[PDB]
Amino acid sequence: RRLVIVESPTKARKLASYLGSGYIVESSRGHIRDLPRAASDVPAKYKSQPWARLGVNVDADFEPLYIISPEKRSTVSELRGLLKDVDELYLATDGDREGEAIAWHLLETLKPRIPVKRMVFHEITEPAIRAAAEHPRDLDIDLVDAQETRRILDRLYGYEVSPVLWKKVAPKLSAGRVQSVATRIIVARERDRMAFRSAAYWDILAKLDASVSDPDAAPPTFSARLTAVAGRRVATGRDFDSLGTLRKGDEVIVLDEGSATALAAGLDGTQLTVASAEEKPYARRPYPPFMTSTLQQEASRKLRFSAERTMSIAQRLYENGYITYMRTDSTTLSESAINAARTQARQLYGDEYVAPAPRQYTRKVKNAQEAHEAIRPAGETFATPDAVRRELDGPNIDDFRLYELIWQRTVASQMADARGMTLSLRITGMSGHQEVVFSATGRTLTFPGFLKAYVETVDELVGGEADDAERRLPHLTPGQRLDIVELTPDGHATNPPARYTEASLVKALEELGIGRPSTYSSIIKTIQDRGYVHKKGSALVPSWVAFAVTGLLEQHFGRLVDYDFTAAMEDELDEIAAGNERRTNWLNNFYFGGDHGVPDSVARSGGLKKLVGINLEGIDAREVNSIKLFDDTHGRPIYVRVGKNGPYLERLVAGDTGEPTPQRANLSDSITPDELTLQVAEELFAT
Repeated sequence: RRLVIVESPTKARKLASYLGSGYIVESSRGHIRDLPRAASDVPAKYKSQPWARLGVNVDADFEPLYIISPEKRSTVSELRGLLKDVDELYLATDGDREGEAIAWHLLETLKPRIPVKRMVFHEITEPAIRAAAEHPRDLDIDLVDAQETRRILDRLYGYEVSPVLWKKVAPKLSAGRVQSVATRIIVARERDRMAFRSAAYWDILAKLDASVSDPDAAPPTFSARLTAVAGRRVATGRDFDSLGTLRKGDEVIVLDEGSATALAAGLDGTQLTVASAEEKPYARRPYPPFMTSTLQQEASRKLRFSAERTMSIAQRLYENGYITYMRTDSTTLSESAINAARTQARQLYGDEYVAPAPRQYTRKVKNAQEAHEAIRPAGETFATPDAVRRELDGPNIDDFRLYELIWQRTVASQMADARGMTLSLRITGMSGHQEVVFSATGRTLTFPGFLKAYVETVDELVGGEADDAERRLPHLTPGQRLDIVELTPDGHATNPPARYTEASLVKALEELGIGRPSTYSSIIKTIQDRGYVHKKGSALVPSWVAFAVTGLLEQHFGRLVDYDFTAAMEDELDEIAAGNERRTNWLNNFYFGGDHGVPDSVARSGGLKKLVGINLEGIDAREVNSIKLFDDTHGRPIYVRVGKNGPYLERLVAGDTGEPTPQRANLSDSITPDELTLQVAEELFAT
C-alpha cells in the first residue's frame, strides 16, 4: 500500500479514482504547521526563548518556530497512523512554492522512514496523475526557501508595523504590506478625483446626408464632429489638464455655447464637401489563452464575478479535473491543447475560421517549476461545454459559466485573425468667412475571425468600444457634396479619472509588478474585508480609515508603500525561488540593513527595524486621523475626522464668547469621498 497526501478532500477523492487499488489518498486540509499565533501555541521547550512568541529568531539567521496548529492536530496524528502501514509515501500537493512548502512541512512533521515520491501535475486526469506518480520530482528547496522567506517577512512586517497603526490610527487594525500598497493605489485615485476640476468645451455634432450626390451610398446618413475652425483645432477633453486649464501643447480654440452656436447658424443653409476619405485595413490577432490575471479580469468584466469568487470556482474546476492549474503566469499551450482547440474551432466555426498555422503564445514565466501552461480545459480532449453544462447544473452553475469562458478563450486563441477597414473622413464647409473642418471615423469588421468565439468586455468604468463593434460610413470621394440634415451645438465637460474595478485593479497590480497569480485575489479580498475598501457597483471606493492609514505610511514610512520598492521585493522573492538569492542573506539585509537591493530601499536605508523605530512621539495621532478636504467660504478648513465611532466632518468656528469651537456633522459610507463637496459639507453642517 501507498499513502498519498494532497491539500483537499475533493482532490483526495479525485486522485484516488485515478490511482486505483493499492493507494490510500488523504487530505492535509492545507498547511499543517505555522508560526505561533498565540502565546499558548509555544511549546514548553521553547517557552524559555524570549523570541518564541514572535516565532522567528532574528539573531540566529531567522530560524523559525513551526508548531502544529491545534485545529490540525488530529489531522497530523491520523496521517502519522496511516504512515505506519504503508511502504511508500507520495506527496501530491500543488507544484508551486506554496504546495512545495506544504510537502516540506509534511516531511518535517511525519519524518518518514520509507521511500518518498513528490508528484507534480497541473491537471487532474488519469494520464496526468499516472505520469506524475511514475516520474516524481526532487524536492525543490529553493521554492521552500522562497515561501518561508515571505512567511517570515510577513511576520516581521506585522511585528514592527502593527503597533504604529495601533498607537496612531486605531486598535484592532491589522498590518498588511502588499495590502497597504493596493490600498494606496485606490486612495491615490480617489484623491485624484477629489482634486479634479472640470473644464467646459463645445463643438458641433452634424448629421450629414450623402444620398443626394450618390443614391447608392450605405448608410445614407452619418454623424460628424466639428474639429477645426479657420485652421485652429477645436479643443477636446484630452486638451485640458486635471485642473481644467489647457495643456502646454499646440494651439487650440475653446468653443463655448454662443461660440459654437454662431458657427452652426452661419452654416445651416449650406452644404459640406468631402475633402478627404481614407481606407486602411487592419488585422486583429486573437487574445492569448487565459492566465490568472486575465481570467480574473474577464470573469470580472463579463461575468461580474469578484476576483475571490473567480478563484474559488477555478479551484473547484481544477480539483474536479475540468481545467488546468489556475495559478499561473504562463499563456503557453501544450501540443495536445493547441490541436484540441483547432479541432473544436474547425467543427464549430469552419475551416476559414481556423488559423492557418498553430498559434503559440509563449511568454517568459517567472519560474518554470511553478507554472507550465495557460488555464485551459483539462485533458487531451476537452470536455464539451454541453456535457459540462449538464454536470454542473443547479447549484454549480457558476462553475459551468467559468468553464465556458475558459473553453471559448482557448478555442478563440487558435482561430484566424479578424479583418476589417479603418475609415477616416475630412469634411470642409464655410460658416460665414471661416473655413470649418468636420471629422468622422469608422471601422468595419469584414471577417470576424476569432471574435466569433471570444470578445473581451470593456471595463465598465473606463468605457470604450468592444473589439467587434462597427461604425459604418458610406463610400465617399473627395469633392463630393453632402447635405446637412441637422446641426446641434453640443456642450461637454471633462471627467475625473475613473475609479478602479476589481478587473482594472488586478491589471494595475500586474503591470506594477506588485501582484502575483497566487496573490491577486487575496490582496483584493483582504483590503475589502479589513475595511479599507468597499464596492459601489463595480467601483472600488476607499473608506476614510484607508486615507488615514495611507497618509501615515506615506508621511512617515514612505519606502514601505513605494510601488517600485514593493515590486522589487516581489522580484527578489522570485529570485530566492530560482536559487539566485539566499533566504538568509535577504532577510538579514531587509530586517537589519545591508548593501544589497535597489538604491534607497528599506534594506539599503538601514533595514525595517531601524526604519520603523524612529521617534514616534513626533507623529501626532490627531493629524493622522484628520483628512483635509477644503476650506469653506470663510477660509476655515473642513476636515474629516476618523473617530472611534466612525467618520465625521469638523471645522473650527467662532463660538459664544469668542472662537475656536468645533462644529461637527456625522458621516456614513453612503457619501463617497469625491462626492463630499463643500456644498454637501455645508448641508451636513446645518441639518
